Amino acid sequence: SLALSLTADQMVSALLDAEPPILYSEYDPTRPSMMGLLTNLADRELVHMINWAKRVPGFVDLTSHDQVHLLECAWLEILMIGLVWRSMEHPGKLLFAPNLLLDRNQGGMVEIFDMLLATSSRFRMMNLQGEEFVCLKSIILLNSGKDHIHRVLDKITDTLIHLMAKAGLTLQQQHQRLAQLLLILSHIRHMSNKGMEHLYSMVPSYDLLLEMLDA
Amino acid sequence: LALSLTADQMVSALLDAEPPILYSEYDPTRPFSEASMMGLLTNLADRELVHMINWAKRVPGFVDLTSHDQVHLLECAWLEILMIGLVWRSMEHPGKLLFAPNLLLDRMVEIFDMLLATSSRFRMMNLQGEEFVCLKSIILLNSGVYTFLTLKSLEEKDHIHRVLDKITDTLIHLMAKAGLTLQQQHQRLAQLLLILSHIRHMSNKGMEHLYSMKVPSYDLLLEMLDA
Ligand SMILES: CN(C)CCOc1ccc(C2=C(c3ccc(O)cc3)[C@@H]3C[C@@H](S(=O)(=O)Oc4ccc(Br)cc4)[C@H]2O3)cc1
Ligand SMILES: CN(C)CCOc1ccc(C2=C(c3ccc(O)cc3)[C@@H]3C[C@@H](S(=O)(=O)Oc4ccc(Br)cc4)[C@H]2O3)cc1
Repeated sequence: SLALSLTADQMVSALLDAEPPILYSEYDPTRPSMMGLLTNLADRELVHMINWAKRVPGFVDLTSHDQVHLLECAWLEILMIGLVWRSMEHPGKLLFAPNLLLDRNQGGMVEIFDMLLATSSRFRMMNLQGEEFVCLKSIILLNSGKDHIHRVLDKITDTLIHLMAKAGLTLQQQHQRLAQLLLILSHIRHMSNKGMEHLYSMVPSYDLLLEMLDA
Repeated sequence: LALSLTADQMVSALLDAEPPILYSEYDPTRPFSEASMMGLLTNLADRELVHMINWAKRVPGFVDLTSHDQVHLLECAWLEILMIGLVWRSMEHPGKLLFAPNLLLDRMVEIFDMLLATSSRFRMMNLQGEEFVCLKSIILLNSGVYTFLTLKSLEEKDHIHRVLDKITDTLIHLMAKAGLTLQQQHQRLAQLLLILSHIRHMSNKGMEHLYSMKVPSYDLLLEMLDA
């Protein structure tokens, strides 16, 4: 409701404020296992994601059932785009955590690793902005999982275009960049799908996410 | 040169390059079994793949790439391309999937529903044929582009993004010609491209269940391109 009256600037500021912190993996630096560190990290990241999602404009207007469905579909995509975003300044490496920086040598699992690296390289080449990044995350949340959702998605599109226009991009450059960003989301969906496979080759259930949202 | 075309030239090229609608095996044993229907769909897809290569080679910019890169794009995109074609054919048939004119099926059920929802989505958006062929070309060029390598490889990936930008210009031009406002233009462009992520999802789920007891090799795709 109120999310549909939000301006582009208000949408950006809201998403920037809802942004989760960068968490550390739990290991002792005084000491001389990887999948355990990632699992522990992803579990703590999940808690912050639920609170982030609740602060995404229009999301709370949805029924509790629809909120869970979106999170169930998007959670791995959200984690992955976050990883890719914070790894953007580290070519050839993935920054899972500030104290957990890995290259493909240490790295299902190499296939996904390379796809993650390629996305990070793509973001860096496009000079993806933080304001654009938070918009993409919100898009992933709302799109991966109907009328209200699509109105909000149109708002985020307006927000992206407004950001580009403010940055001095021409009208042609605006829709081109918009297209480039949204097409990357297809690769992110692909990575998540491949990712789920290897997670069933050893995940928050519907009830788990419902209980977290209620809290 | 694909980058020299105009929006109208691009549309005309894509429309002319459209593959034919094929028929599945005539008069199969009905009712179907799980095996017999998969046999029909497999035979149909195999014959469709032939015309897809012919189509792909006529997509502006595609033949400019090395044969190796062309195969890689097809490897990543072929199922997506088959599925969006299916979704397009099924638009005027609510609740049904038109795999072929002689194979219209109503309500692997999960993928069926995802395909129905995508078809209804295209129907609700009033997707145009001109828009459709643009989206299909985008899939071909984009689905495998994020997995390239040298200076030559840098030029290859760079060339693809330019053609992709060109198709974006073409989609926008179609929308502006239709009379849509600039706001409606950016919004509709976004809606169409977000659907491509769903098509990716259905393709991945499709690949999964295909490996589940039920894919064209590099050598096959390469040979057909050379043929
Ligand atoms: C109860 N549940 C919530 C438990 C979930 O536990 C999990 C959940 C996710 C993960 C993984 C990753 C991940 C975790 C947090 C994050 O901020 C970014 C990425 C990356 C992607 C996937 S993958 O396993 O799907 O892909 C990769 C595999 C190996 C490597 Br190296 C890189 C990626 C795997 O590595 C690991 C354990
Ligand atoms: C290249 N060759 C070596 C191998 C090709 O073999 C294949 C290739 C494709 C297919 C399938 C489909 C398909 C075929 C042609 C087409 O124009 C559109 C879709 C649909 C989607 C998938 S699915 O089996 O993954 O999804 C569905 C399942 C059931 C139903 Br009903 C509908 C979809 C399956 O049914 C089956 C066998």
